[PDB]
This record gives sequence, structure tokens and C-alpha cells, in this order.
Amino acid sequence: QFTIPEVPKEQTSVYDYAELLSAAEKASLENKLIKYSDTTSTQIVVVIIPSTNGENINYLGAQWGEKWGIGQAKEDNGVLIILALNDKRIAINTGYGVEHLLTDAMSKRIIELDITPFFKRKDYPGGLDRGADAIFEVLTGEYQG
Repeated sequence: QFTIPEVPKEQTSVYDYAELLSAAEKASLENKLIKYSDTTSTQIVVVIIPSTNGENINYLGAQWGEKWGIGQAKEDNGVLIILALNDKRIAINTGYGVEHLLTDAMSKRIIELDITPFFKRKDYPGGLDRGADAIFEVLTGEYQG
């Protein structure tokens, strides 16, 4: 099906396989995801790949989250943001533990209203950064949409 790579030695929470981020943007986003994950008792990760190679992005993200055990040390409170850069598609995959707040509707809303407007303005790193903030808002009962 999907070829998911190995879990790297350095699990920094941001995995950029599409050469998108500057080193400083990557380090800032890693810090943000780690702090949000800590305070919300979740495991939030960002994966950027060139393409899904024709596969469904939501099913790829689910396979990726399962393979890497995202949220396994946090009672299935995993959140995976997966961007297929060349495909211009993004998905948010959630473990069973956070799905009640971060529903498919809320994840779709974050993609539509929080992330995609940055991508339309040619600000892909900015869209990922706002996506992390919007996920934190949903997890903490502060989302306004």
C-alpha cells in the first residue's frame, strides 16, 4: 500500500521529507508542537512529504500514525498533520482519545479556514504554524470557528 519510512532516531515532532522548511522554521515548529503536546497530554506531529503517489491522504495519514505509534505513550491522544506538498493536500489524523474534540468536521474546518488561506497566499510554513495553533485551540476549548 503506502511506503511509510522508519521512525528516525531523533523524534523531534516535525519530519520534512519535501525540503520545505528553513532550519529556523523547523526548530520553531518542533518547539511549538512539543509544548502544545506536553500541556494538552497529546502527541502532535507534522509530516511533510512530496506526494501521496495517488493514495488517499486521509488513509495515508492513518497508516502513518498507526505505524509510528503516534499517541501510543499518551493513551491514543495522537494528532498527525500530514502535508503532501506537490499534491497541495493536507490531512489531520486523530487517535481515538482526542477525536471527540478534534472531530472530522473540526479538522476539516482547520484545514479550510486556518491552513488553506496561508497556502493560497504562498505561505506554506505559515499555514503549518497556524494549523498547530488551531489544533491547540480546539484541544483547549479556545477555537472560535
